[PDB]
Amino acid sequence: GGADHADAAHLGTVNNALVNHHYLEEKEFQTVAETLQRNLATTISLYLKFKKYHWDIRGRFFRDLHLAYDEFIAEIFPSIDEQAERLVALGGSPLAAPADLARYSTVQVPQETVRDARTQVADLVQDLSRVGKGYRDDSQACDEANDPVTADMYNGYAATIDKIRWMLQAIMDDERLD
Amino acid sequence: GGADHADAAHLGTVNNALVNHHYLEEKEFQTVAETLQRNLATTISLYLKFKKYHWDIRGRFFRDLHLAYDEFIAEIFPSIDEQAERLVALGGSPLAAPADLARYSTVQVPQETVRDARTQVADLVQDLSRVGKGYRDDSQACDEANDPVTADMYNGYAATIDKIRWMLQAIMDDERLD
Amino acid sequence: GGADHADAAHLGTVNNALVNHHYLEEKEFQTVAETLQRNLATTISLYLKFKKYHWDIRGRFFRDLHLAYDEFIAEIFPSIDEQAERLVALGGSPLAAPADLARYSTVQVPQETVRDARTQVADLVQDLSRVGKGYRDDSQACDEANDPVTADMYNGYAATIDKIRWMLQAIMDDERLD
Amino acid sequence: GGADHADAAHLGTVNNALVNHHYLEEKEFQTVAETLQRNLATTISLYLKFKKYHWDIRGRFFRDLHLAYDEFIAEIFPSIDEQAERLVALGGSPLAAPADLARYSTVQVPQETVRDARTQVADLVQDLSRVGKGYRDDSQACDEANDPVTADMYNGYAATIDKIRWMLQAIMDDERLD
Amino acid sequence: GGADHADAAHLGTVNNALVNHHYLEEKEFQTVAETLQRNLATTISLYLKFKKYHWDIRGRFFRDLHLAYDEFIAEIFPSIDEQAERLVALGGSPLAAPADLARYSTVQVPQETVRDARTQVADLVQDLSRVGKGYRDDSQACDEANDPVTADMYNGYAATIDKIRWMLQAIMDDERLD
Amino acid sequence: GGADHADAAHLGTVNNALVNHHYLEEKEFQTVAETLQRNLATTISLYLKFKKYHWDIRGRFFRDLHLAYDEFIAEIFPSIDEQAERLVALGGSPLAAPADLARYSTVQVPQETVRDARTQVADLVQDLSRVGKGYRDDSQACDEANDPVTADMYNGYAATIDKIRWMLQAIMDDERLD
Amino acid sequence: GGADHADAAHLGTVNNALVNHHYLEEKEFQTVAETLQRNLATTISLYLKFKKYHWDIRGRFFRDLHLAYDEFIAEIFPSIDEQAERLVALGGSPLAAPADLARYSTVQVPQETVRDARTQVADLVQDLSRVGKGYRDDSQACDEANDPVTADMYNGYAATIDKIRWMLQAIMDDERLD
Amino acid sequence: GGADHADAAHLGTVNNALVNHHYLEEKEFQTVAETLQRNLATTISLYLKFKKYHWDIRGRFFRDLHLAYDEFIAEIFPSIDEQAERLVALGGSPLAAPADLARYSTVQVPQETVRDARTQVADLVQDLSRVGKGYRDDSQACDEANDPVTADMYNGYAATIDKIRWMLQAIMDDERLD
Amino acid sequence: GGADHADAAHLGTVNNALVNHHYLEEKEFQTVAETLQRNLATTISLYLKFKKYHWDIRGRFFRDLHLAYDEFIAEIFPSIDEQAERLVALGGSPLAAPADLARYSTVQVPQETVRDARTQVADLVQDLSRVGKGYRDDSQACDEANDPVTADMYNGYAATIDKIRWMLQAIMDDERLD
Amino acid sequence: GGADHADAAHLGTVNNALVNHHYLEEKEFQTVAETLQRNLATTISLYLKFKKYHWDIRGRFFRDLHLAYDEFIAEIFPSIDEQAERLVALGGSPLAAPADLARYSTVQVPQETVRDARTQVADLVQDLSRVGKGYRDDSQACDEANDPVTADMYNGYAATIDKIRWMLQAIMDDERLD
Amino acid sequence: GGADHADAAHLGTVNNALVNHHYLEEKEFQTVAETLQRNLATTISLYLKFKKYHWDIRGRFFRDLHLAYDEFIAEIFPSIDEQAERLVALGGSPLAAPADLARYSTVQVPQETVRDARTQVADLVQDLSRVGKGYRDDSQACDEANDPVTADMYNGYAATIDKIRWMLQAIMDDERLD
Ligand SMILES: [Fe+3]
Ligand SMILES: [Fe+3]
Ligand SMILES: [Fe+3]
Ligand SMILES: [Zn+2]
Ligand SMILES: [Zn+2]
Ligand SMILES: [Zn+2]
Ligand SMILES: [Zn+2]
Ligand SMILES: [Zn+2]
Ligand SMILES: [Zn+2]
Ligand SMILES: [Zn+2]
Ligand SMILES: [Zn+2]
Ligand SMILES: [Zn+2]
Ligand SMILES: [Zn+2]
Ligand SMILES: [Zn+2]
Repeated sequence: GGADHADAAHLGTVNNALVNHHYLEEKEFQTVAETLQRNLATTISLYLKFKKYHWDIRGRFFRDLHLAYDEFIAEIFPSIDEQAERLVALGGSPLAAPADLARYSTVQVPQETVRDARTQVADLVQDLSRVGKGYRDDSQACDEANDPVTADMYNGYAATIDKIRWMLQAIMDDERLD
Repeated sequence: GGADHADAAHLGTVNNALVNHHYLEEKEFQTVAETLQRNLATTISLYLKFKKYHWDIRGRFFRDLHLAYDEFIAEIFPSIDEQAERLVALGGSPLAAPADLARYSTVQVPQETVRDARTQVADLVQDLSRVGKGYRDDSQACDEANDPVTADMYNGYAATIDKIRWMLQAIMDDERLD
Repeated sequence: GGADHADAAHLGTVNNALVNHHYLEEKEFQTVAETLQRNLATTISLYLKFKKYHWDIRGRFFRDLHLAYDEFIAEIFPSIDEQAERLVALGGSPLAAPADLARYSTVQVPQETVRDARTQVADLVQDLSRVGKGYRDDSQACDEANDPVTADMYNGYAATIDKIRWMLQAIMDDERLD
Repeated sequence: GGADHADAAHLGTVNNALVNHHYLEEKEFQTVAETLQRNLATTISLYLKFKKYHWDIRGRFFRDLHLAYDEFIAEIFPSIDEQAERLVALGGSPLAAPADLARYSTVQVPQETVRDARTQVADLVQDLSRVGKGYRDDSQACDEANDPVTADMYNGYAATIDKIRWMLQAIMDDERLD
Repeated sequence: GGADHADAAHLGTVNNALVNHHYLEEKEFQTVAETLQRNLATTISLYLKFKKYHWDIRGRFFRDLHLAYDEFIAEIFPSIDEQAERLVALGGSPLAAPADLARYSTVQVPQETVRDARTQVADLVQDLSRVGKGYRDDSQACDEANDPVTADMYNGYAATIDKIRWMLQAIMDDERLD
Repeated sequence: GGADHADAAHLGTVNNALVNHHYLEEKEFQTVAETLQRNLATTISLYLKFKKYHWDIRGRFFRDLHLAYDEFIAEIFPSIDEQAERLVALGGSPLAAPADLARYSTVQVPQETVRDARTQVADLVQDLSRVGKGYRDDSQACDEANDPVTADMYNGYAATIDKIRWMLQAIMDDERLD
Repeated sequence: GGADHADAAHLGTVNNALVNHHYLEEKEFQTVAETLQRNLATTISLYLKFKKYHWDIRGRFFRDLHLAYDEFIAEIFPSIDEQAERLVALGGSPLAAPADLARYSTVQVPQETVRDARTQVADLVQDLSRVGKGYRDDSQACDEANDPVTADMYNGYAATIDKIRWMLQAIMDDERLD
Repeated sequence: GGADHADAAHLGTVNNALVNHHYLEEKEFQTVAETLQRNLATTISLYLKFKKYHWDIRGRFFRDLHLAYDEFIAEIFPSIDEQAERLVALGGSPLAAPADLARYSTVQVPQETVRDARTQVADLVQDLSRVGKGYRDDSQACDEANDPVTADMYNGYAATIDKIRWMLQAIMDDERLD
Repeated sequence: GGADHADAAHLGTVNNALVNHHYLEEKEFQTVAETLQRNLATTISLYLKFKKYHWDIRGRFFRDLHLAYDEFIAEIFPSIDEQAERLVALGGSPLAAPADLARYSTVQVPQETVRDARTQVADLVQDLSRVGKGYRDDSQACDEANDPVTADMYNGYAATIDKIRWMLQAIMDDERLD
Repeated sequence: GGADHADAAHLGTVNNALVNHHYLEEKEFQTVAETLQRNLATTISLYLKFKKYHWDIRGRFFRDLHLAYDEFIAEIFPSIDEQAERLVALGGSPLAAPADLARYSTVQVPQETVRDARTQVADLVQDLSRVGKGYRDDSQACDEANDPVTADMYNGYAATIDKIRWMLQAIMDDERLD
Repeated sequence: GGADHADAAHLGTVNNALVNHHYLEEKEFQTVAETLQRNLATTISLYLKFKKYHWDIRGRFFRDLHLAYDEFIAEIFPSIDEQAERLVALGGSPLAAPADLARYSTVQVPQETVRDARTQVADLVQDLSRVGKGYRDDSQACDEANDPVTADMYNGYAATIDKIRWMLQAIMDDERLD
């Protein structure tokens, strides 16, 4: 299935003899675990991206954005452990190495210094549009895979992402922001 | 659709060029937004009604009810901002002016001084029966409209309302309460 | 007198036989109670207005104003219960239904979506100028009516309103704010 | 003057050579100090009375009143030290011995066991009517004696007493309370 | 002895070779341990009974009793772990399975729905009379068995139980409570 | 017996039909209740005395003693309610009126202004010597009367009083303190 | 008027077009603003003076005074921002540069090292006598100028200053303090 | 008597003229004070020993024991000041110098590095067996010497020590712990 | 030396006989003390300047800067007492009178009302550049003078100042800020 | 220089005209910035590695290590922002994208599932040995480059890393850990 | 080397095979470890000495010194664990047995009862002069031994000790203190 990279129930290793997918069938785990690993990688990447833009912003919107990004991080950060632990509970092993983040995240972290407010905000709004829709879609997929438990987690994460999206989109809805 | 009064995505105004309904189709937004504006108006109206009855109660059940209403307010109050912000996140604009509260709320706030414990409690129980069922129904409607995120909010609000309903209904289940 | 709408000491109802105006003469109560009901309605209306403008603001001053309005609400909100309870203590019954808010408030809550920073701020500054002067005048009136106790409440509320006024007026004292 | 019992500025004792009435003339101190000693004695007596009624109440309103009296004590208790220290600051010496409490308080503490809810509440409402009016009157007297500072203290204490009065009066406004 | 059911020092099992009765002689342990197991079972049963009556109460004393029972639980709950751990420290093994609770508790948890305030309160007062006297008697027994340490625990638990008893007995000392 | 003034179990009044002495025999209650009423009156009197000396101290030890007395009050104050409630739980009714404090307290509250550090401290040390020994003796008496529960309370109060005694006695063990 | 140095409503500068005196007439602002600027300068100067004496005190009263001065600072410090912001709210601009502090304060900060307890305390008592009377007088002046709001602030500040005065005056009322 | 080393009531020194044994006879003080000085020295020594074993433990039980010892220290540490102050209150002077700790403690602090889990735990269990029995015995001795107050302290300390003993003894009741 | 104005070890005054420079040689103290007095004066002046600019800012960056300055004050304020107390510990006496602040500070507090954001920020950035470099240089000087202790303090203060500098410099790095 | 990848002072971009290296010469910045970017990347990588090992550990040391890793994260996590912000303050731009973490970190985050306690711990101890020595060396380098401020940060981070190293090394110093 | 007594890296024992001196050469460890063991012993001894003097002080400076010593303990106490753990992290084993404290501490704990304020304070000032200089010297030695990390710890401890020294020295700089 589509989550082999995150599946730990079939490993040829020590201290692994009991690992299983609990109440999920194999294909159901594959569906759910693909979502959890992707969203975990995406969340960690949003932390890193919000931090890089918070460190790099300059100009007259510095206080607006520097502080906002830290508030947004505070909202999303607890979901890192929550998503990873859910995956573990279902018989997965979460990936968090840089190369794995890059492969599985739907959000790319900047390698350049972006000083420009509009450039940062527009980039983040595009990211959050994708991530929020992703959580809505992934909630429905999990529920269909007989995992209402993970879906419930995603419903809350989507609400948070959708809120952050609104705020950022509002800031940039302004022709005076160059 | 049935939420035109709450829809902000089509306004002929400034700083509005980016407003949209995110991952909802137009008709889905109409369904969800009608619920959010109604429930927002209802919640604010329940705050005002619990306060007016808390200010006006007299007689030997004063402490019982004066204090209970404040506890109930504390439970429901955070949902005002939550519901309004959800609507905003979906491309709506929440109405909160007195005339709009009166139009869209399913709960009417008293204009008279009601001293009588039974009169207050029976009125509130009828309100909470409607509001709790409303949140259950609205959760199902939102889920059907591809908005499990708003539905999830409503599932928690219904639990709270249903709890308050029980307590009030219990108090008045007594022939010695005139 | 001018506070009949707020006077509960003469009602033909149950559990009301002890209600009186304490140490105030009837005309003194009328003077004081007119102020308390008006200011209560105005305070609740300022809550609703600050919230609607906080929900509706867009553009590059979003963080400035969205956050400021919530801070201002936090400052004024406790006075809702304080003013209502003072009225009750003096033998009044506070009005809080939407229709009563609309009738007695000196502040109107918007029915339209106002995205524009300057429009919001200028409107609020005009409101706060009236409300702050209102509390100063009402303090003097209460003291003259032999109610230094209510006057003392109003002296603190005026200080808060006058502070908020300054901040908002400062933000808009700028030709670069369109 | 009428506060000789509370005046410490003229004592024939040690460590007293600097004691004076600060910015008050002698007659102004006499006016203000009579109020402070009386209200101090009254406040301490209300603590003791609320406690004795809280310890002695029985019957089906036990929770209502037992808990309410403790809440009321919490509201009034800080004024004991505040009133005493104000008197000291003005060159007085506060009296707090039992015999002095009995002489100067406007509230009498019960010597009998009063089990009856109505008896307790009616007694307390009569006390609080007198004490609240007393603080209003004493505020005006202090202001007239060029002590707006003490008056300001009294304005807050009156508000608290008047609130407690309302609540107790409301509880007993009920023919079903025997 | 009379505590064989609670004695763990003589078991034919693993990881038990060091278990002993510390400074108590065997017969002293038997005396003390009979008290600890009984009181543990009784305490857990009072938790369950206070909860069932808190869940089941209806009528006009709902707030009085619903809230009081939770307060009483908060007072007694810490003694569950304390009593169990004391038993363990003395070389016992506490019983907490339903069948063991039923056997050793001096308090029976209702199997029926008791809506009636008086029925609940009278039942609880009879229980608390027995339990409070039980702790006084058990304190004396422990002290006589050279265990002043356990006695000291019981002296505090008795004070708490005796307080709760007073409050409940006071509420029902009223012919108007049917 | 010697506690008739504190005994509420035999009153000809309402809402008193259930009052009893719990697990104490009548003579045991008389012994214990005499101690509780006396110590309650003494504790309240120590509050009032520490406050009067804290308000009245002058000279170069002002900070030492002004602050110490407040710390000592904080230590003893909770025992007021504890002792009163214990008496109530045993079928007594605590006396707290000024005349009753004066009659039953072993500590007299000053009616004069005592500016002198040594005079205050020496007076308090004599009081605390009596009160601490009183609690030790009263603990033994309660234990002998089959009330180890009240004795346990007194053991803690004695420790506190004995600590305060030490500190005050240490301060005055100095020929340079005039 | 007498507050031209503090008046910002007539400046020839940017971002100042809206500045006004709110509900005060020009002469009323002049009266009130002279008081606010003077008291602001005085408060800041008392902070600096309490700190310099706290840093410089030596000898056997070190703990008494070192700690007391910090407590007194904690009491007065919040009034710095409060007084400055009140002035701003009324259309003033507060002065806080060293030269302005020196000009407008009624309290002088020492330039020498004062080790001597009595010298420090006597100096501070003279300062606090002036400052406390100043706040009483300034409260009356503000009320007469139709600014009960500022007067109310001053009534609280006077109470605090008068308390600190008492404590310091008490410490030095002692011939054994050299 | 057997506590001459801890007795301060007979010293030929300054500032000692008031020191006495309060309500204890000389021989009673000797009995009680021998216990307090010994237990003080023992408690301080247990702090030092738990710390040295917490600093020195190595191997696979590092987290178990490193963290447990700190928890145990937190439980016993407050008794250092409590025991010392009790001794002072009774006219003793507590010894805390290294040589005095070594002489009077019943627990020896290691001078060697003990890496081995079993060696540490077995040593501590032997210590805690002695110390817990010591507090039980010392409680009985104090009560017999007419000091129920100190006995009460010891009853609580014994419970704590006996709890720690259980936990440590449980950890080592295992043949797989080498 | 260059710190005679801050040196208290050679004064002809009372209570000064023990004052010395601890482990510093005279010339080392002179070096270190010149830095401490200068930095103390500078820190206090930055408090006053941040406050004056926070009180005086107007225009559309009001929230950005008004709030930022208060945050910056919170970061630097604790160093006032720390630097003064370090000087005292080394045998100095800190100067804090207005005239001394003006003489020794490297930062000048405005005497005019500066409404303009850019003017304020550019002024502060120049100040913070000097102050941050000053702390780095002063750390090296203190370490060379055998005072690594003061140097360590300065290393932390420099980090804070350098952070504030960055933020302010970022805000003004914008041609749209006039 | 060796920090070109982290240097932001020479960028051809917007809102960058003021960026500089503060009090550091160019070569000094290069030295310091190479350390800050490397240590930032290493710290973030240690977060990710501690989390992956905390998510993946299985077997009988699960609680030991799962909980320890979270404690270690809590200790190191604040240094992420601190190190990044220091770099920014010096005219750098921190890199945090996955590819940049991988390039500049001295710690590699696992891509495989490591269940084995010893494998995890030995890997981490090797990492922490390098990182702790790295901070010591980097502190010396920064001090030599005239940046005692950054060195001071590193001195604290080294202490933390060295502590964590000890604990982990202790756990694995055991032949019974396979 | 001079720290053999504190060196654990060469022991012939279990669970010690990995112990080493991290990034320090053997002679560097010897230098640093001699300081850590000495300062650990000294810190623990200052705890014990401050406590013994706090328990033993009598006379009119009782409150001054009793409370001050506890404040000073609170400042120094955390350094006990910090210094011990640093030693452990470097491959040492801290000594804390009484005999080891006595051998390695630079501060002697009294074996006699010292009632006299001046005697206590003068003794402590001599101790703190030595200990503060010791930390300054030891910081320099550690830095020279390539351990800036330990030096940094010592720089903070010296500041604390030097502060306490000042306060105590100030108290005794007074001929009226006998
Ligand atoms: Fe009730
Ligand atoms: Fe902004
Ligand atoms: Fe003193
Ligand atoms: Zn699988
Ligand atoms: Zn639409
Ligand atoms: Zn009327
Ligand atoms: Zn007089
Ligand atoms: Zn057995
Ligand atoms: Zn009786
Ligand atoms: Zn003007
Ligand atoms: Zn003796
Ligand atoms: Zn010098
Ligand atoms: Zn560069
Ligand atoms: Zn070695």
